Amino acid sequence: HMAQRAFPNPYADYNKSLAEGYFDAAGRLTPEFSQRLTNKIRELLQQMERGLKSADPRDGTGYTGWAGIAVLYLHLYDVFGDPAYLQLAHGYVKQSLNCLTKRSITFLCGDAGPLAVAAVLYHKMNNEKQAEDCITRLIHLNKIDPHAPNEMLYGRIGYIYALLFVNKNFGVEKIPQSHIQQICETILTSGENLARKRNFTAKSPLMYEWYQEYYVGAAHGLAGIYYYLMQPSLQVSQGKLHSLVKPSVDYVCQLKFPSGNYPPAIGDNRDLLVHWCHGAPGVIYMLIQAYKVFREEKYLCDAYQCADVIWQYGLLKKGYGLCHGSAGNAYAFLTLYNLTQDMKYLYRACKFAEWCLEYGEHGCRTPDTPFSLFEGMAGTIYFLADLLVPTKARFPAFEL
Ligand SMILES: N[C@@H](CCC(=O)N[C@@H](CS)C(=O)NCC(=O)O)C(=O)O
Ligand SMILES: [Zn+2]
Repeated sequence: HMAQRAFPNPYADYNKSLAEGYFDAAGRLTPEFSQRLTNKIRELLQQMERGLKSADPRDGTGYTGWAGIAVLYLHLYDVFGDPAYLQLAHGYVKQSLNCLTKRSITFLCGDAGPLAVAAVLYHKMNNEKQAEDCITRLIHLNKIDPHAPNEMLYGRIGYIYALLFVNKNFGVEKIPQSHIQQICETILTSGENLARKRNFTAKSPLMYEWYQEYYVGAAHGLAGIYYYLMQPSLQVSQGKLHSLVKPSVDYVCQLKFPSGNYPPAIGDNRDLLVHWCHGAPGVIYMLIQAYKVFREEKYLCDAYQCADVIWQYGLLKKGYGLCHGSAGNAYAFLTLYNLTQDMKYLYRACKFAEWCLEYGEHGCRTPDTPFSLFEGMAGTIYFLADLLVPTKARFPAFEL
């Protein structure tokens, strides 16, 4: 059924000859391909700026609204060094700070996005007072939603991402580790409790749920949570890593379909969705991180299988976005490239970029938010710009 959701891939797979046009022997993009990426970025940015004039004033979130556009412009500033991008970022940050709703704690869908992005932007503009005020508010945000879920879009790991984002960008421990530690402890406790309650324990020591489904994928599910729990940033003990997280990861691995794709939720039998939010393009992060941490070959094997699924079925009729689109899917190739140093995967990313370079010419669905970071054009632009330096590329608002 995956075939129904994707365009046939029109490209030849890797060989040293097809690859030479895109990058050299060191994996460094050619000047010509770099420029073509840059040219498309500039073109799409014009369309994005115009389109955003019609966007909902009230949505300031990273996922669909203003803070997400600021994330893009902070990135473009880092890639290109044009001060105009920093200025654009400031405008979008100010809009997002007028949109706080106090309903959610995450970087992508709650108030943490505006606050964490503003903290970093203010820091980059040497505005210490504003930066520090945003950090205070970000720290205090914890208190507004105890009993949050554990997942990326609405739950604890989405809040953690915001804290990590500030610390990374300041290059200093602005948010105390003990703040991250207490959240991590709540996540682990919650997972053990639910596994115990439902008698998953023997097969999976941890279990999580969102809107009464055992979601599997990165956005709302297990793969997202375990990817986080395996991160050195969260400082989970070796003890818990081996006794709790590893067997829970293995349980997810065993959910794999014959195709190499993953179900959206435990017991959901449809092999249909090839997205970051649901399926192989989001589960691959858990696999790659599992490999880095546990060094078991099976995780790498599964990751290769993900990449092949995505190579076959990853050019989505849904469009070019990050959450569920070709650009988000392309990031799966980059993560596997960055693990293995296998240029085959850099090549596949470049071909997905080629597809995005024909933006709007395939008859794709128009997204609900056509210009946003996660559904729309801002995210496609983000990917194109990130590809410029492949070894530093990271899926935004998610990958560490
Ligand atoms: N609002 C989305 C459309 C909805 C969508 O694609 N939702 C994702 C989850 S974030 C999904 O996997 N939907 C289920 C499906 O495609 O069958 C957009 O305009 O891009
Ligand atoms: Zn999605």
